[PDB]
Amino acid sequence: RNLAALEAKISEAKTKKNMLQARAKAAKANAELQQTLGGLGTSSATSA
Amino acid sequence: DPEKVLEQAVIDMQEDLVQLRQAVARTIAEEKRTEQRLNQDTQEAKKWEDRAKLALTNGEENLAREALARKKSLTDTAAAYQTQLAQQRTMSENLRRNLAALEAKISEAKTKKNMLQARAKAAKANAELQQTLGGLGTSSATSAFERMENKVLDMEATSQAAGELAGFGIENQFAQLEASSGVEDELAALKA
Repeated sequence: RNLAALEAKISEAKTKKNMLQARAKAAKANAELQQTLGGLGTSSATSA
Repeated sequence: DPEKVLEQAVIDMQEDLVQLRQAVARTIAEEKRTEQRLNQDTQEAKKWEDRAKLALTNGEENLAREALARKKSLTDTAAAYQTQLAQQRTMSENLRRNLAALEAKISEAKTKKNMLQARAKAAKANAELQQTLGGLGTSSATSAFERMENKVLDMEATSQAAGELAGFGIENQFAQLEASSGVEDELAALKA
């Protein structure tokens, strides 16, 4: 019974962390795309 | 270690049961030898009685009484060896009963300790399995999740910093884009 509970805890913890890491990486990638789409070189164009 | 001490006690008991086997075997030989002595003394007592019968047949009562005095000495010596033998018989049975009790005590003590050691080892093995099934790495997993949560809070703080900064003209440009989309819908209605 301890082994069955241990395997369940390991499996759930591993898969939950893996999908959380994947979604966190996707979320920060989208945030950097929106930030870089905002942060255009408008001051350099204005200086020209 | 108590397991090494009780194993040494069982080894010492193997030496003791060999010493008691020797003491029994010696006592068995002493009873058999004193039986042999009294048996041959009583056969010599018969020879001296027959020597007396020969003397009486010849009329020599002097030699007959002398031969009967050898008979008396031999039968009294055989009675002394029977008395000595009675002490050997009781000692032989005492050592026999002590050996039977000793072997029973050794056998029971050895097997009871062996099964107690086996059950104690199985019990502590199960206790360590239940302890290790409880004692999982949950603090290390939580520390990894806390590092990811700190990076999520950095993205929330970055989103708050962008949200306070990003007040721009572009919202009025989106109202002009929606007006231009309305002109394309009016051109579509004209085409229809």
